[PDB]
Amino acid sequence: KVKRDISAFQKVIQDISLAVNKFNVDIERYVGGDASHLLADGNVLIKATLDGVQSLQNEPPLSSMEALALVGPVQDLSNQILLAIQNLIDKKEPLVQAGFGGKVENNLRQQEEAAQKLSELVSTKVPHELADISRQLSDGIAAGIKKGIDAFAGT
Amino acid sequence: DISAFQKVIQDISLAVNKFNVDIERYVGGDASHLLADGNVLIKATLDGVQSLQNEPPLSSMEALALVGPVQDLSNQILLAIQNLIDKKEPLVQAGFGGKVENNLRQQEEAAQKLSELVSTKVPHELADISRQLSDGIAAGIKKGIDAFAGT
Amino acid sequence: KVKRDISAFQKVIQDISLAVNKFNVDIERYVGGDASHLLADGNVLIKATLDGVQSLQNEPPLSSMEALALVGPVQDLSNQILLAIQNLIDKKEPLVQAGFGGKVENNLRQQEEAAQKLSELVSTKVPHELADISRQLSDGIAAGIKKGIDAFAGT
Amino acid sequence: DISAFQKVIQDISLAVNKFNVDIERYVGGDASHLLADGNVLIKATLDGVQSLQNEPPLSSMEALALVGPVQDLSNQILLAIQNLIDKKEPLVQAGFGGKVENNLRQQEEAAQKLSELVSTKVPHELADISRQLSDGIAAGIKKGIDAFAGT
Ligand SMILES: CCCCC/C=C\C/C=C\C/C=C\C/C=C\CCCC(=O)O
Ligand SMILES: CCCCC/C=C\C/C=C\C/C=C\C/C=C\CCCC(=O)O
Ligand SMILES: CCCCC/C=C\C/C=C\C/C=C\C/C=C\CCCC(=O)O
Ligand SMILES: CCCCC/C=C\C/C=C\C/C=C\C/C=C\CCCC(=O)O
Ligand SMILES: CCCCC/C=C\C/C=C\C/C=C\C/C=C\CCCC(=O)O
Ligand SMILES: CCCCC/C=C\C/C=C\C/C=C\C/C=C\CCCC(=O)O
Ligand SMILES: CCCCC/C=C\C/C=C\C/C=C\C/C=C\CCCC(=O)O
Ligand SMILES: CCCCC/C=C\C/C=C\C/C=C\C/C=C\CCCC(=O)O
Repeated sequence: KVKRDISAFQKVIQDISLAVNKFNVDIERYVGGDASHLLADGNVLIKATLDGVQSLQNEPPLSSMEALALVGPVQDLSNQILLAIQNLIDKKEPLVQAGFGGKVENNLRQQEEAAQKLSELVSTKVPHELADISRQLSDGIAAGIKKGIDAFAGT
Repeated sequence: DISAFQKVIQDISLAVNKFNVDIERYVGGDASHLLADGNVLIKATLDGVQSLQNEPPLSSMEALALVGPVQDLSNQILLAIQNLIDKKEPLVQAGFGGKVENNLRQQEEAAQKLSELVSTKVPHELADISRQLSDGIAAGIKKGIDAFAGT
Repeated sequence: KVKRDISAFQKVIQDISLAVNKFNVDIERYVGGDASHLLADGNVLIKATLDGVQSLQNEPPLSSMEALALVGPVQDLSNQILLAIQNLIDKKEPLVQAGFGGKVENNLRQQEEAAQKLSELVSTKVPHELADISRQLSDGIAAGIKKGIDAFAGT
Repeated sequence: DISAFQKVIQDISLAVNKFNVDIERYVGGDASHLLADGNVLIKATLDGVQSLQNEPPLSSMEALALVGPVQDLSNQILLAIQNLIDKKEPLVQAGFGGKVENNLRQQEEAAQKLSELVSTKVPHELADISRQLSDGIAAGIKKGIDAFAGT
């Protein structure tokens, strides 16, 4: 316990990664029909994201060293989120034909709202020396979610 | 066809009643299962928002057919909130007071989204009673938030 | 605009200082009788304190340089709060005789609660290199408020 | 002697009514005076908690004497909350949405302290109605919080 125990931050990353990866597996396996289980995966992901905001609210700021140590796990999580979004977009045809396009749209709008809250929280923990890269990562994920929102809009 | 509304009500009822089963028999110790039950309930609530968002408003006949199930669900939610408050002592002793507070804040936000959406779907003849039931739930959640605050 | 604009933090300090100083002047001028105006001064101080929590919630962390620059204004504010508390305690006799001892006690308990919330907020903004001195300043103010609570307890 | 209760009611009524005067005639522009009005109202509310904390419970006859003034005050608070919501557009255009949201969160916390205290003072014969009025105010504050969230 000499150093910081930044395990709170690592746990949030892992919890979100677990939710993303379950969604991703299910979206890749999906080849048509009822998509309720995908919406439910999305809602476990929203819960993980909002759990993060609450878990980390009262944490002290990250040092440069502490934040640097999280750059790897955060870039990995970005990569995973962006891939999951692409795999979702890839399944637009079966999803829309099954009558789930709107519902997916609506889930994505809730993902966007939750991601924005978590990004905002993160910006209150990162030291200035990592503020630009952290914002870049957050913007990438926001742009990915918007791509998904745009793909399912009007369906 | 109003099966979308009946499915939401049933899914939330499943989750509320499972929570009531577990909280009534909880006397102390680890409460992770109770938080999980609350998570399922938030997910059901959000699934409801996503499901009903683009449904057109209910006719007086369609809404009337939902009155029984809705009123029962209201009563079950009010019971869940009171049961939770009743178990504050063991939950706080177990170190779960802050977790319960945080989960209730998420319940409050999800419920508010669903309530606002419901108010757009109900016909005027049932608007005042629907609002009364929604307000009771919202106020009850807040009373739970008050009970666990600072723990 | 090149540097941080830490004016949000300075405004909170000034707003609290304004409320403290009005209370202090009124407590020193008080020599008996109705003390409702003192309770009202205390409640302007509670508002300033809670306004601070809300104003600063979404700020990014302070750098070492930024936090260092606030050490002076924060020590001055501590000095002012501790003095006000002493001047309040000094007036215990007329306050108690006027029937205001409980009410002062209750006001102080609300000051304590609000100061705890603000201290907690401050701990989420200070970088580690100033975390011990910031905690020491916060503890000093808490100990002062407790001295006042103890003086008016049971009255 | 229940003058302490009458003074609290009058002080909160002064503040609520001043706010109603100002919000009803507000059509846009700087809203700093409206926030000041809200600040006075929070101070009055907290002054009430501090004042009544140690007063013993009300007899049925003492509480009955407060029913008129309390019910009027309830109605004025519900009006203030609706009036505020009605002026969301000019308040948000003026750049005051977040300030209003933050002030309402403080109103909510102050009101919850005072409501909890009141519930300890009211005799049983008026407990259910007192709680109903308190819940309506709490839920109304929350509806204002919802209206200004994210602005
Ligand atoms: C089936 C319905 C759709 C399922 C959802 C589809 C894909 C996953 C979507 C979005 C990713 C959501 C949340 C990512 C969470 C946190 C990163 C942002 C926080 C930050 O930047 O700090
Ligand atoms: C590269 C910055 C270094 C660490 C960032 C700090 C904290 C993040 C740790 C936990 C928060 C949980 C998930 C992060 C969500 C999305 C990626 C972060 C995007 C951002 O950066 O907003
Ligand atoms: C560990 C915490 C778990 C506590 C869970 C117990 C109760 C949760 C309380 C309320 C949420 C229940 C249902 C939400 C669904 C409908 C109400 C909103 C719709 C409306 O009103 O129109
Ligand atoms: C008793 C009058 C209300 C009947 C209106 C009929 C149907 C409402 C439609 C859907 C309800 C769906 C989810 C919310 C379920 C229960 C919470 C109380 C509902 C409310 O009331 O918000
Ligand atoms: C001494 C380190 C620098 C601290 C600066 C950070 C935040 C202070 C600025 C604004 C907050 C407003 C008032 C602070 C109140 C009491 C002194 C700070 C106590 C602490 O230290 O908790
Ligand atoms: C009738 C009673 C009048 C009040 C008595 C006098 C003073 C109240 C004392 C303290 C409350 C004032 C300020 C708290 C502000 C900053 C400290 C934040 C805690 C921290 O950052 O560490
Ligand atoms: C009709 C309710 C019976 C009146 C109870 C008698 C006295 C109330 C006690 C204290 C009054 C002081 C402050 C609160 C004032 C108004 C809000 C509604 C309160 C309520 O409704 O409690
Ligand atoms: C700019 C924001 C200003 C908004 C102000 C408008 C309305 C504020 C609403 C409610 C607070 C008013 C009074 C609190 C009094 C009584 C409730 C507690 C006692 C009880 O219930 O028993």
